[PDB]
Amino acid sequence: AGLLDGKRILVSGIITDSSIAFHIARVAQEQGAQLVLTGFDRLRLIQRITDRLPAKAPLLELDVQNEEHLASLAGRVTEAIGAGNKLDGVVHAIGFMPQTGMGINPFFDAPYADVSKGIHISAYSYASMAKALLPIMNPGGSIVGMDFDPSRAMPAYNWMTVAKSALESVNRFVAREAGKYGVRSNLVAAGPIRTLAMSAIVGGALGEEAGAQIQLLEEGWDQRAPIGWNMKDATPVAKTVCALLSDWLPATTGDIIYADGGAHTQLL
Amino acid sequence: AGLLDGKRILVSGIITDSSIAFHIARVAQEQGAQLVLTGFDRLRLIQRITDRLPAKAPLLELDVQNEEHLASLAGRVTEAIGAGNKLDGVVHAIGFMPQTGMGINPFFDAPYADVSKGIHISAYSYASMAKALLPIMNPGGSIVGMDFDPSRAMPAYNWMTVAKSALESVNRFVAREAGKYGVRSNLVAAGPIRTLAMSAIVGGALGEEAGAQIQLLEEGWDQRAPIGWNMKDATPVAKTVCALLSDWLPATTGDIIYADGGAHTQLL
Amino acid sequence: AGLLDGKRILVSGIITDSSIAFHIARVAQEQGAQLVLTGFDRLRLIQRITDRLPAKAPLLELDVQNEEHLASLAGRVTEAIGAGNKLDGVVHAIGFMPQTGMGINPFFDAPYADVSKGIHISAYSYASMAKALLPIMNPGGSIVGMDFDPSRAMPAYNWMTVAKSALESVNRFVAREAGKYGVRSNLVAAGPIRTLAMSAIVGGALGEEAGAQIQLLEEGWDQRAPIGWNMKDATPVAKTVCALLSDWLPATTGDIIYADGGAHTQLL
Amino acid sequence: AGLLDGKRILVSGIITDSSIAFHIARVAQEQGAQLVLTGFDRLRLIQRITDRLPAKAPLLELDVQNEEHLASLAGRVTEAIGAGNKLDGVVHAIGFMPQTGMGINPFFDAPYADVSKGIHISAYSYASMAKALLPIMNPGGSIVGMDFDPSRAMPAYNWMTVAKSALESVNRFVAREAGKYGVRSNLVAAGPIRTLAMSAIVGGALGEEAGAQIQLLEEGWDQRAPIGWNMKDATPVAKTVCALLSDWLPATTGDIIYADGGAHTQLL
Ligand SMILES: NC(=O)c1c[n+]([C@@H]2O[C@H](COP(=O)([O-])OP(=O)(O)OC[C@H]3O[C@@H](n4cnc5c(N)ncnc54)[C@H](O)[C@@H]3O)[C@@H](O)[C@H]2O)ccc1C(=O)c1ccncc1
Ligand SMILES: NC(=O)c1c[n+]([C@@H]2O[C@H](COP(=O)([O-])OP(=O)(O)OC[C@H]3O[C@@H](n4cnc5c(N)ncnc54)[C@H](O)[C@@H]3O)[C@@H](O)[C@H]2O)ccc1C(=O)c1ccncc1
Ligand SMILES: NC(=O)c1c[n+]([C@@H]2O[C@H](COP(=O)([O-])OP(=O)(O)OC[C@H]3O[C@@H](n4cnc5c(N)ncnc54)[C@H](O)[C@@H]3O)[C@@H](O)[C@H]2O)ccc1C(=O)c1ccncc1
Ligand SMILES: NC(=O)c1c[n+]([C@@H]2O[C@H](COP(=O)([O-])OP(=O)(O)OC[C@H]3O[C@@H](n4cnc5c(N)ncnc54)[C@H](O)[C@@H]3O)[C@@H](O)[C@H]2O)ccc1C(=O)c1ccncc1
Repeated sequence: AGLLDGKRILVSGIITDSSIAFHIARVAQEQGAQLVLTGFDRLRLIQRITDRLPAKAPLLELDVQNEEHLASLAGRVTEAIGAGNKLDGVVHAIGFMPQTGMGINPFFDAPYADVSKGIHISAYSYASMAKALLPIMNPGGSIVGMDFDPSRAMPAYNWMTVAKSALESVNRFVAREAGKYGVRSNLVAAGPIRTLAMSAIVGGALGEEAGAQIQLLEEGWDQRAPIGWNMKDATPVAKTVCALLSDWLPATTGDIIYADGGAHTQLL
Repeated sequence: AGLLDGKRILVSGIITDSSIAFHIARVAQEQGAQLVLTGFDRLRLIQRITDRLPAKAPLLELDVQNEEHLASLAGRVTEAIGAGNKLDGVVHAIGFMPQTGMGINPFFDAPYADVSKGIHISAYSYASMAKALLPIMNPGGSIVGMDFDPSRAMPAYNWMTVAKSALESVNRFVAREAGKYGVRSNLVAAGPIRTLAMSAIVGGALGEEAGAQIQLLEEGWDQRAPIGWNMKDATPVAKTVCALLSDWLPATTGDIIYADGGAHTQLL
Repeated sequence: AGLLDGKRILVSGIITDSSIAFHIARVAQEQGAQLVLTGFDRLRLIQRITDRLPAKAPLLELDVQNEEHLASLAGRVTEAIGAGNKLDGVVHAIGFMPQTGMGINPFFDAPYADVSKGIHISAYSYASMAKALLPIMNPGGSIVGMDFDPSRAMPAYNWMTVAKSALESVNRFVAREAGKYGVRSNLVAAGPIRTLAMSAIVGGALGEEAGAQIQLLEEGWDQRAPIGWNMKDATPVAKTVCALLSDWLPATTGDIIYADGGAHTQLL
Repeated sequence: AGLLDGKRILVSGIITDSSIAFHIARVAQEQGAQLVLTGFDRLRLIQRITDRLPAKAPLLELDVQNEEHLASLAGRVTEAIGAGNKLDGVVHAIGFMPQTGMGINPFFDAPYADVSKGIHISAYSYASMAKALLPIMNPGGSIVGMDFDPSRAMPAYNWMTVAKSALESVNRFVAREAGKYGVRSNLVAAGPIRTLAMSAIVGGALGEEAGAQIQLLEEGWDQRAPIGWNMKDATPVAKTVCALLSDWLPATTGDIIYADGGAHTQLL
């Protein structure tokens, strides 16, 4: 086969071996992609984690709140992949919201400065990364960001859901710019995945009530999904991101693909 | 009749006699409401404008980015309406986005600090105001915010559309808190209205292309609306906000009512 | 007050004193409307039930599957309200699906003839009634149909949910025709209401599983609704239909207003 | 590569060499799929057309309005693919609406019998085919139907848009049944494609106004699509259907993938 054979793809967002971006990177290399990775603050830890990927991949530092990192990103990537080559895919899998904007801290008590940091990292940065990278992307390219369905409110996720609503809207504008380069921009809305942090939260890290509510949310997800949902398995989400990075959804942009077991299409 | 007879309603957002909140205030007083107004920076100008309203209404200063204004808002309103009385309605009609986030300035060139100010004023503040005012609202009360449909991208509005997407998501969370007080929270998504600023923009204030595009957007709106759309008339939008402030939509919250001529329900 | 003062409104759909149309008629007369009622097969029973309405209202027979009834409807209504007068409002509150299309009978086992009857009565008829009545409606008029949110599948409702999906689509086309008359067309999506039939179904009339599932659906509705949901009280739904029949939502058509406690805006 | 290597896929809907199902079949064979085709009435013509496909494929007759064809379909397919083998994919690409339900014939003038035939063929049949075929489908299988976005009304398509709204709702119920077999069910919402019939319609076959409106609809589609839209090329739509038939979107069901150039995500 080789779904992504020959494609050069930048993958951001790996922080632990349970990160959804770690599985996206693994599956993309299994599929023939040549990768460049970006990591945020603990580069030594990230390098050690990505050593377990099937193939080597250069790791570049990128703090999306750092204008300088962003301004120099395209030059560093070109250096990593070689003059004359461009990227075919970009994976944005970054997100963050201060504790005051999630959990049991009341929705009305999150200070704007925390919300703003969260929106900067989780939403604005999708536009930041596309701005930095489209100049070095090939026609037929694909930009994919990680989302979760924020069309209805829900317990605990609070401001992070607002940040996803902003992100879905940013994606539709990025598609307009990306289109001028022959590039698609889309998001994958995933079901809940037991990442290290999510496990910490279910385990009570942000208050017992938030944990109980997240837990309830996960069970209802598998019940509602007509094909079921396994929160411990990120592979189905990684495969979907690879589908969008491939040439097999060439007429979809500014769009959202739901890799959630079909749960969002069922009331109960 | 007297649709809002006896209700005490706070109305924010009046800046000129063409402000949508000026018409909402006028219609609400025609309907029997007793109002309290809040204004942002030019209080002398706002007082002079609101002198033309059918009845008197106390004017309080409120800069939604000022924590102190917000912290003292409930006490000032109680003083204006009298100890022992509470509000039955709150109208949020505030919005703003720096020029870099709208117009012909490229979407990718808006700095985050500008976007963040815009989201603070246009979205977060809906939660700020509800936080400040629910403690002084009566069961059966109603909070209404001004929106425009951001479900699809569009030219020129750029980051302001992202700010509406965030606002619609904030509204669904505010409904959850407001519900504990027996209060509803909803938004009215209006068609384009020729406010002073919008007229300035169509006239070229943010670049000729942005103006031409806004103009095209307005014409297509009236064509698509099965009952037509008159951008020079804010009355149909004011009436809709009054419908939500009344007791005649008592089972709708966390929701959006479209006062746009039905344009959003038609492709062409 | 008098929300509907002086308006002539046709109300279809009354079959028992627990029919949602019975409450819509009662509230509309409390609000000053002069009504004309249509009933389907048991006119003697319907007359006896509507005798309890606050005011008298002529009852006309109308089987929406009868072309002749439809062809003569406008003439009979004009006779009931008097030559030279026209209707200002029309309420469609009719729906039906054979048992094979609902309940525990498997979704795949409903024969098309049953589904087709159900869609004829529940969806096509909204266009049939508008076709018959727009010629005798005044500018500023309003047509309202009863809906329930079919955007996601759910247990038990099966083909009736498909019929609501068709109805919402018919409504957007009827708005286009109604607009030529200066008339609005909208639907009210209600939460579950304990009508006689729904009570029969919860009580097991279409299989124990369907009943258990409907029951579960109702409880979750009140839990999800930020202001709660009372399935035994149709008044909040009647008031919402009256809001659309009034002149207070004059810029909304081809649209759906949710009178469901805000449940559809919350995941959990 | 071989995206569909080894999969057995039934493809319905081929009537001319410009049929979207002809391209779906061609691309699926280019990708390694072994096909079985079904055709509706002119089997001699269909056989002659499919002779041009890259590989041979048995052709079975199937009139979805024929209960007998449906009742015997699974047995005929098993015979064509051999005892002990099951299908991995099913493509529903059938649709039809009598002329009275489309075109310049007024929306209110389509008789229910025509609408009902149209809904039978275009919507109910998606459930009919899944009912017939799930018993002979393998876990991990995929059912895909052709759709066009009916969320807003539009000129000319009239009742066919209502039939798509019904179909999208049927798909969400079929996903629930298909899930019990480990099978996904999804639709691809395509942009306008110049099929023989659509070309006939643009050319005036259903009235000059319908043609002018369809033409306007197509131009606006390419303008709105951030990556553009080529109505003469069905390949991008075929590739998307193959993506859903593959194992690369394994967590999506009861869903709709838009292969429309991203046009539905942009207002203008
Ligand atoms: N359950 C989940 O884990 C989940 C996660 N996502 C998204 O998937 C993406 C990856 O998250 P994950 O793998 O769960 O968590 P993660 O902690 O493994 O990694 C994401 C990255 O955030 C990156 N980071 C933070 N700040 C920066 C910065 N300033 N610059 C660069 N990088 C930064 C960080 O270093 C980390 O690598 C995010 O966009 C998530 O929101 C989408 C859907 C679901 C989800 O949250 C959900 C919620 C409610 N309903 C359904 C689904
Ligand atoms: N066309 C329009 O004018 C329009 C306006 N709205 C909303 O209606 C509301 C009122 O806007 P308007 O009447 O047009 O304009 P406006 O300039 O009259 O007034 C709004 C208020 O913003 C207030 N302001 C700014 N900063 C602050 C602050 N820090 N604290 C307190 N107040 C502040 C300001 O003083 C002013 O009174 C806003 O939420 C708008 O976004 C909603 C829909 C439409 C619209 O923009 C649109 C766009 C695209 N498609 C369809 C419709
Ligand atoms: N729970 C409910 O009772 C409910 C009802 N509605 C709609 O409200 C309307 C009235 O229904 P109801 O009051 O519950 O029941 P009903 O039995 O009182 O009356 C409706 C009418 O159907 C009329 N009828 C049947 N055939 C014909 C015909 N051929 N010609 C003329 N009239 C005919 C019949 O005579 C009866 O008067 C229908 O469109 C319903 O579908 C909308 C929402 C909810 C709902 O079903 C729901 C389901 C799932 N989630 C949320 C909400
Ligand atoms: N533009 C298009 O051609 C288009 C087509 N589709 C769908 O694609 C599918 C294939 O249509 P096509 O390839 O355009 O046309 P087609 O005429 O090539 O073929 C479809 C099949 O209908 C089959 N047929 C009719 N009755 C029966 C029956 N009783 N039993 C079995 N088969 C039957 C017929 O024999 C034919 O093979 C249908 O579901 C379409 O509605 C989806 C989207 C677009 C579209 O219509 C559109 C409209 C508005 N905005 C955007 C897109």
